Amino acid sequence: RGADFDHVYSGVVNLSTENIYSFNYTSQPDQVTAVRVYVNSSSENLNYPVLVVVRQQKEVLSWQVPLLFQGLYQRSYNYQEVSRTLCPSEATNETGPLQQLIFVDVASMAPLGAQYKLLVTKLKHFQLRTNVAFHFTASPSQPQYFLYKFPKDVDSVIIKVVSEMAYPCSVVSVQNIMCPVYDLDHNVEFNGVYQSMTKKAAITLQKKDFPGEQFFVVFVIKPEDYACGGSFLQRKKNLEVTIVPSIKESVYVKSSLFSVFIFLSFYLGCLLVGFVHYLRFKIYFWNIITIAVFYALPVIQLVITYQTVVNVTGNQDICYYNFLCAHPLGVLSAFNNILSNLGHVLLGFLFLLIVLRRDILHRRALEAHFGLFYAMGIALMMEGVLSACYHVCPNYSNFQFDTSFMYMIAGLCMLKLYQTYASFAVVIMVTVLGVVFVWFWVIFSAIHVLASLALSTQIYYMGDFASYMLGIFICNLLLYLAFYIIMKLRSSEKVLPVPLFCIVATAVMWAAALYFFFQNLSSWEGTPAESREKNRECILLDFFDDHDIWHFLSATALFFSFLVLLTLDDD
Amino acid sequence: RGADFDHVYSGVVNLSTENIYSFNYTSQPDQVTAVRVYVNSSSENLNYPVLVVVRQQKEVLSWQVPLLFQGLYQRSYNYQEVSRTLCPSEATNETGPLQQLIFVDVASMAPLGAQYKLLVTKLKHFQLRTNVAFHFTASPSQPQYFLYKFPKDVDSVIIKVVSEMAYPCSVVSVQNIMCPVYDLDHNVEFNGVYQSMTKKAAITLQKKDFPGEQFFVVFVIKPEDYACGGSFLQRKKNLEVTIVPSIKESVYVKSSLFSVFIFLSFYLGCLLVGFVHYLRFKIYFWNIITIAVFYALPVIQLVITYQTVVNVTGNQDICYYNFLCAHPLGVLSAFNNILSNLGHVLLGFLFLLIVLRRDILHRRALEAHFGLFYAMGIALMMEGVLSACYHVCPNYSNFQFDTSFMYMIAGLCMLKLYQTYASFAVVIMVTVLGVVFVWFWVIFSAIHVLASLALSTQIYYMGDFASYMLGIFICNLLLYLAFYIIMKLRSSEKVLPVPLFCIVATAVMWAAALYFFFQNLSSWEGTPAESREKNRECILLDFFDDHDIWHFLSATALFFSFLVLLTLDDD
Ligand SMILES: *[C@@H]1O[C@H](CO)[C@@H](O[C@@H]2O[C@H](CO)[C@@H](O[C@@H]3O[C@H](CO)[C@@H](O)[C@H](O)[C@@H]3O)[C@H](O)[C@H]2NC(C)=O)[C@H](O)[C@H]1NC(C)=O
Ligand SMILES: *[C@@H]1O[C@H](CO)[C@@H](O[C@@H]2O[C@H](CO)[C@@H](O[C@@H]3O[C@H](CO)[C@@H](O)[C@H](O)[C@@H]3O)[C@H](O)[C@H]2NC(C)=O)[C@H](O)[C@H]1NC(C)=O
Ligand SMILES: *[C@@H]1O[C@H](CO)[C@@H](O[C@@H]2O[C@H](CO)[C@@H](O[C@@H]3O[C@H](CO)[C@@H](O)[C@H](O)[C@@H]3O)[C@H](O)[C@H]2NC(C)=O)[C@H](O)[C@H]1NC(C)=O
Ligand SMILES: *[C@@H]1O[C@H](CO)[C@@H](O[C@@H]2O[C@H](CO)[C@@H](O[C@@H]3O[C@H](CO)[C@@H](O)[C@H](O)[C@@H]3O)[C@H](O)[C@H]2NC(C)=O)[C@H](O)[C@H]1NC(C)=O
Ligand SMILES: *[C@@H]1O[C@H](CO)[C@@H](O[C@@H]2O[C@H](CO)[C@@H](O)[C@H](O)[C@H]2NC(C)=O)[C@H](O)[C@H]1NC(C)=O
Ligand SMILES: *[C@@H]1O[C@H](CO)[C@@H](O[C@@H]2O[C@H](CO)[C@@H](O)[C@H](O)[C@H]2NC(C)=O)[C@H](O)[C@H]1NC(C)=O
Ligand SMILES: *[C@@H]1O[C@H](CO)[C@@H](O[C@@H]2O[C@H](CO)[C@@H](O)[C@H](O)[C@H]2NC(C)=O)[C@H](O)[C@H]1NC(C)=O
Ligand SMILES: *[C@@H]1O[C@H](CO)[C@@H](O[C@@H]2O[C@H](CO)[C@@H](O)[C@H](O)[C@H]2NC(C)=O)[C@H](O)[C@H]1NC(C)=O
Ligand SMILES: [Zn+2]
Ligand SMILES: [Zn+2]
Repeated sequence: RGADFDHVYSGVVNLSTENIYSFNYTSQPDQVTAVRVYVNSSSENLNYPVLVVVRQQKEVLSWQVPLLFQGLYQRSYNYQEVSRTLCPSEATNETGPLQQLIFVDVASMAPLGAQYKLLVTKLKHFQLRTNVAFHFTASPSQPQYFLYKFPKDVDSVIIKVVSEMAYPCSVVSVQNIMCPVYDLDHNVEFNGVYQSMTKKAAITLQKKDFPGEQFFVVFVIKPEDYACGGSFLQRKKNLEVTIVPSIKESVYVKSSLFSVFIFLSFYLGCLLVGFVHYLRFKIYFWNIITIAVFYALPVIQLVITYQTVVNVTGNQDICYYNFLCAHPLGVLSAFNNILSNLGHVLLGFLFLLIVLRRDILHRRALEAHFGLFYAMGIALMMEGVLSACYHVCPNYSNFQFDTSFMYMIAGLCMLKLYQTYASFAVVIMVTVLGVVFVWFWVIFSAIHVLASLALSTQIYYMGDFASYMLGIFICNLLLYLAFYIIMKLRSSEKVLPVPLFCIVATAVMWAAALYFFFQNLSSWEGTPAESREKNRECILLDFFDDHDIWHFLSATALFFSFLVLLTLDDD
Repeated sequence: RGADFDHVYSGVVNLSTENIYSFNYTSQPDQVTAVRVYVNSSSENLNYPVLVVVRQQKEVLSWQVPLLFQGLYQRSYNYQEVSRTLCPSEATNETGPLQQLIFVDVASMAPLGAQYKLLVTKLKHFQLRTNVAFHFTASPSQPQYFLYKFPKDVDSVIIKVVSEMAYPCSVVSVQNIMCPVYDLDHNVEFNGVYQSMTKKAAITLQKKDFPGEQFFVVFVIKPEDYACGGSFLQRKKNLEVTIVPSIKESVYVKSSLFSVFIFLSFYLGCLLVGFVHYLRFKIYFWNIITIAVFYALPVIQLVITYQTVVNVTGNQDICYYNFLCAHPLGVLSAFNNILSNLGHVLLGFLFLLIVLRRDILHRRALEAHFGLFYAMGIALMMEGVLSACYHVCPNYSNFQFDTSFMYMIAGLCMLKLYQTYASFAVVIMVTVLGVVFVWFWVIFSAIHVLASLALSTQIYYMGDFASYMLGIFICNLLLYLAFYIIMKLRSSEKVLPVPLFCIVATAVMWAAALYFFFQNLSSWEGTPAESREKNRECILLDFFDDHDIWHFLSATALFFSFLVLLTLDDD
């Protein structure tokens, strides 16, 4: 039967009859066209569904209406409206216009008869445009996919998908041109890069991965929200896809020089105040760096295999990146998260150089206190190193390594103190019970405030859970630095200007750094799709987000606070 | 057109014609029947394939002949013979016999005509039997699957699949009864437990996971061997599946008592030789166990998430178990690999008790050497602990943690020695270059023999890469123990019988343990399917394989060698 596009054909089919519709159209040698088939079925006899077969020249598609989805815990769903977009065949200049035939066979084995409505339309918005937002609606029975063609100048693009509602849970996938196109829930993650989303998604692609310099962007809606962060007629989802070009290679070399020349200006400070003085005229140390080298050896090998699993598969749900500001460089998918830790490592070498100069000049004056300062600058290096391997592929498992090492350092430091205790030990053991799981949480914060009071009093007599350590790192040291400002003012002592600049710089840097610490852009505490809802763009030279600025400012704030403790003893 | 089973129908189809065959049969209320459809296509015009649609009452299947597979690096394959087994509908006593209809629509859009051969048979060997080997042949275009029904007494089964040839690479999957059955390469790993095999495979199932107490065993042949350990008309594979019942709960409690009462008999030895004597009438220590606790904290959390990823998915290719002797217990998939390390931990507590008794009696005699012996017994505990967390889910990543810690211990021990060197340092750095990659390998073994000679000479003056450390652990200590046997014999010294029994027990235990060490049953150095080829059955009470016996004997051999070093100084 000859049939026309954009016309709703209705009919009744049963065991003896079988309706066959023939659709005839042509494809232009430059324009690319796609055909979408809509089938309805008002008959709710689930034992006798409507079987629809779509035949092309090189492909056959088949589905049953109403669609059935087997949910978890013995749940089933029906979908009376099923839609599908056929795989387009692109005509070139070498072939000219191409005539194409589509046969749509609608049949059923019902004894009485099943009603159905068939509508076949052409898609006028199949091809996506650069920097143009496109709005569309998808459904678990009605998947959608579109085509993007790479321009000649553009070498890498970012696909930004944004939705205003969290549910239903969706899947965005990028696939090749060659038919078939896997747009069903059981084969969408078979090949190509894919992501899971609730509100936001971001996929970064390169031109060299696709031989035709084009790809399909497949949008599949899941029938249940168990894979995302949730549970449980139609689950219609409104989406908005925008494809933007990535930054050029000049932004890479401009931001790399900013991350070096800022912290090399700190090296100019020591060589400038060392010129003022010209114008004014071990085994236990080596023991703490073999532990750090042998601790850091498996965690580099752990996250390298995490990165290569992501690269050779399409599973971008393993690493918890900030995908809106993840700029790749070769194997690394987020080079900006590694580059901002370079200044954190380097600045510790300046502090180790400063305490070396103080130790040699004290030993030279001895011819005519400095031990833990070496370990304080060593921990500045290794945490910047461990943050770099954490940011190769951030995950729930990798966070239990870069913080546990620092906890171990604190433990060994207490042993040295004891050489010249239980309330701090329950604190380490209460927080691992919260990993397992009203009575627990009222003492979870009660012992943390008591231990914060039990750190400040012992220093006074000597005169996530990592954020809770960082909570007391700001709170107790603010009073601990302020204890000798009022003690030296009351006694016969004066504050030199060189500590005075370092005290006021430590206060303003920790005020600025703690603001950027609370701007969480990702979280492994929930599902990977829930982590993507908090992603944000780059706010520094289109290369650094809020968390990468925190890596810069906490490097300065740790350095200036450590320089305060080296000073204030010149009287 | 009415058609009969077991008859090869041939025909020519083109654009105008479309052959439709109707197949009519009945299903018995106790016997379960399955229908297999074979389609050939001798026409090699790839632009106009033969499109076959199989319609049932509740399901529609469609495929094109010849089948096309898109390989890696732009490779394509054709398959002129395509076979498929339709999803069976089981008739019960409540429904009686059921009449069923199958329509097979064969069509093509070729202008001239395409030849095809259709054959539809019933399967007389669809249901599998317990403890009965079944032989069958599969192909990438001809997947096969069978049905197993759980007996009332059996609560858990093991599916043992064995093939005589490594290639082609195959996939074995276990799925639910409910249609559709995913037997294609793009959806076989969508749900249910699946495994990848080349020669052997073993899937362990429980009755409580399947609500119908039955399952489908799907066999899918991959078109390429890149997922397995290899590369690159038909790729026919001969397989053999046997379903065996698992061991009862009595074997669990019998083998658990064997692992305890053997090593508790070692505790009876100290309480027996302590009765003979009745008838004859710190801070640095605490520093080494906080490093071990903080090192062991993330690796338990690393492998627990590895186990839960395996459990909630079907991916059994992550953990490198010995699947022929992997006995689950709750969350753990291989409980026998955890249980054999219990005696390795416990036996170290006896050695720590022995050196405590020697230290107290020496201190009591002081009123009227023992430091590293505490650390030697501590490393006996922690390596048995670290082998247990390694065997929760063995992997390439987890091996770089349980060996690196021991390497770190050796490093810190050298610091104590230095307190009272470069050739040992290149050895640690050469072996990590072999992870990256003729000139390298001739010095890889040359520096290892030289360093083995450079360990023995320094002790003489005081009077995988983990297997290479274990290579010198046997070789250098054999001469190092033999150095004072000939020295005491030449000088005026006699060997007491209590060391003498311990020397001859150390030699026979290390001879027995090294035999079981070289029986490798798994290897993460290759693909997961290549690791499964070396799996073996349990050789000790149907609960312990060769590697679990190695955990028993090396625990005794380390204990008796450590007891030798405590003795031989009574003169
Ligand atoms: C496939 O064939 C078509 C048909 O010739 C090609 O389209 C043609 O492309 C050229 C190159 O850009 C166009 O010439 C340009 O025309 C504009 C005015 O439209 C003029 O301002 C430029 O200076 C230039 O001369 C040409 O107009 C265009 N033809 C049509 C009908 O639009 C197409 O490029 C071919 N594609 C491939 C991949 O070979
Ligand atoms: C299959 O059944 C569905 C659901 O009954 C049909 O979708 C419905 O289509 C009509 C006409 O396209 C929509 O009516 C229009 O709605 C808009 C927005 O409310 C309104 O501005 C218009 O004046 C008009 O009333 C209707 O909303 C829509 N229903 C839903 C739930 O989306 C569909 O057309 C049927 N046929 C096929 C081939 O899918
Ligand atoms: C579905 O209906 C069939 C038909 O009745 C049931 O098969 C029947 O099962 C009973 C129970 O085992 C059989 O009785 C046994 O017969 C053997 C001799 O064959 C005798 O030695 C035993 O002592 C016992 O009496 C009965 O023979 C068998 N009928 C036939 C025709 O084989 C079947 O159990 C029903 N299934 C369900 C799930 O209800
Ligand atoms: C589609 O084409 C294939 C391949 O041409 C056909 O398979 C062939 O089937 C014949 C008859 O079943 C087999 O011949 C028999 O071979 C055995 C073992 O060599 C021999 O003992 C017998 O005397 C007989 O000659 C033939 O081996 C087999 N070819 C292959 C490669 O397996 C198939 O029958 C065709 N039709 C369908 C519906 O699949
Ligand atoms: C449903 O099946 C019935 C028979 O099972 C068929 O009804 C026929 O409809 C055609 C025209 O639509 C006429 O020949 C008669 O009204 C019916 N013939 C017979 C022999 O029953 C038909 O296949 C289906 N009915 C529909 C679509 O209305
Ligand atoms: C699809 O429609 C086109 C018309 O748009 C048909 O093309 C016609 O074909 C006949 C015979 O081949 C010619 O005599 C006409 O001149 C063609 N029309 C045009 C506008 O070129 C085409 O045949 C149709 N497809 C099928 C399968 O019938
Ligand atoms: C291939 O297509 C041709 C037409 O394109 C058809 O050949 C017809 O075959 C039938 C019987 O097989 C007879 O009516 C004539 O021999 C042909 N008729 C016409 C109008 O050409 C047929 O569809 C196919 N040929 C086969 C299967 O042999
Ligand atoms: C499939 O075959 C069976 C026979 O094995 C057909 O059953 C017959 O149905 C007619 C009318 O319904 C009865 O008069 C006969 O007595 C039945 N035969 C038997 C042996 O019971 C059945 O109709 C066939 N299916 C179809 C769709 O025609
Ligand atoms: Zn960070
Ligand atoms: Zn082991």
